[PDB]
Amino acid sequence: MHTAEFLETEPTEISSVLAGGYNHPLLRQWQSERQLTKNMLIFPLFISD
Amino acid sequence: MHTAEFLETEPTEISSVLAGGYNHPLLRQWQSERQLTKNMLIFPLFISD
Repeated sequence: MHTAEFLETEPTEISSVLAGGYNHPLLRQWQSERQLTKNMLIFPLFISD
Repeated sequence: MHTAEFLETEPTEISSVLAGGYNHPLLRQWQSERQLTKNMLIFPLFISD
């Protein structure tokens, strides 16, 4: 039988672990360096004669 | 009479003119690198036993 092979691993390095920063919906907002707001919006108008 | 003295001046240097960036209420918002939103707020709670 082909069976699922698991290699021997070393303890987790703290430097590898990023996941604590984005495991919740609010965190995915915290991770933004700038949030979209209404006043950032500029709407083009094409004015006819 | 003491009168108001005005020194002879040279034409404006373009490098001196910052004012075009903040002469309207919306611009003072444009000039912010980050705007305050509700989700940035964290409120402390002091829980009694």
